[PDB]
Formats: sequence, C-alpha cells, structure tokens
Amino acid sequence: TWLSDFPQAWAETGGMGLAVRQAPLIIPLKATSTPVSIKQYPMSQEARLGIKPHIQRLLDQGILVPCQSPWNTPLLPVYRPVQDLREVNKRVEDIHPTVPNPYNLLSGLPPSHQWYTVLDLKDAFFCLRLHPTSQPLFAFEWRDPEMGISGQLTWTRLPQGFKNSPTLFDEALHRDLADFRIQHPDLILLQYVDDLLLAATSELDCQQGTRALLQTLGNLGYRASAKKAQICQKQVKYLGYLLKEGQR
DNA sequence: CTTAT
DNA sequence: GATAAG
Repeated sequence: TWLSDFPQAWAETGGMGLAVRQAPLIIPLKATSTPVSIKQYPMSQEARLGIKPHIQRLLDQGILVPCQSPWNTPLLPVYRPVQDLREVNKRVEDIHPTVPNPYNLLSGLPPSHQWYTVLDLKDAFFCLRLHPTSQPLFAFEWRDPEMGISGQLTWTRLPQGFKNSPTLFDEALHRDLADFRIQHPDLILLQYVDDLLLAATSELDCQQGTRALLQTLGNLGYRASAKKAQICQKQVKYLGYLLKEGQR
C-alpha cells in the first residue's frame, strides 16, 4: 500500500514531524514593543482535566517546555487548548502576506493535468522550530492543582494563533520543495500552507510523482495524513472546491 | 475568557 | 448603543 511504502511520510507511522532543513525561526518585534503579561483567567476543573492530556503529550514531544518569561497570554478551553495571542500579535513586526488566495492559486492548474493527489500536512506549524530567543514570546501559565505545578510553559515550535504562522510555514515549505519542483518540471504542485495538490497528465505520472513527493516530504521532516489523502484520483476535494473534469 | 465587528 | 475568533 501507499501506507507501507512510505512509513516516514505519513503522520500515522512516521512520528511527529520536524523540518530538519529549516533554521529555528526568529520572530522580530515592532520597534517600540515591550513584553505584556496577562494573568490566566481561572479555569474550571472540567476544562483543566479536558486540556491536561494535550499539554502532557506536547510536553512529552518537547513541543512545550517549562520557562520563566515576562510575556504571558491566556489559555482558554474550547476540550482543546486555545491560546489568545492577540496581544502578542500586536507587538510582533508585520510581514508581507505571501500566501495566495485559493482562487488565484487554482488558476495555475492547466486542463492538461487531470490526475490529482491531495495531501494534508499534519501538525504543520509544529514542524517548524522557534529560535530559543523567540520562545519566551509565547509563554502561558499551566496549573495542575493536583500535582502542584504552577509555572509557565512555552512553545519550541511555530504556534497556533500566531498571526505570522501561515505565511512563515508556506514560505518555509516553498524553500524545502524548490528542488522537487526543479526535479519534476512536468508536475503541477499547488501549496496552500499545509494543503497540497499535485497534478499530472497520467495516472502513471501521478503515481510516480506522488511517490516522489511523499518520499521528499518525509525526508524533509513533514508528515501527511494517510486518512485524508486522496491519491491519484480524477476527482478530488481541494480547498473547498471539487476538482472534476477540469472544472472549478 | 476577552475583544473586534 | 449577537457573532466570530484568538
């Protein structure tokens, strides 16, 4: 199967990703910014117990680490932990938004390429390391009143809710896939952050290109969802469109 | 929870 | 003077 042939490329079998060719990211602040420390609003026990196994897994994976930081933003329960990074986002220097909008992205899909593979990268932002100098920016408080730990944690990887994560990830993956594009000039590769479309002229070419793309992604440290993958189809769902008969 | 619309 | 999103 596709599963057995590419164990490193699939999130199901390859472990959590880590983009090994990408330098840890430094996040420049606006020229006047100073740290902001917002106290954690009390959380119900139900919410804390709901969030707790997620925090523990991320600690076990090294994606969260303890820290002491003059920055602090609140964690809210939604259970899944969601950090309110709005006050951090306000203090981080803006970057040019380079992620294309889906409409324009799909304009570069010619009618000659009607065999599609769609891949969805799992935990994409977490594949990109943060430089240690930038980690304290994203700190939050974590209380386990049972275990007694009160203290801060922060992220060692590009975090959810940070305003520049989609653009930084898209630019990083473009750098990492630049050689693949050169090695496969007859394939069409559309990147929308963690959502990838590979298009070829034939089933065979789509199979060989998909093999090459999975091998490349896994080698670089990214991980695709084997469950969601649409491999070598003439109809796929991509970015909310149904791609069928060259339409949409 | 807070906060921008 | 309910709403979606971090």
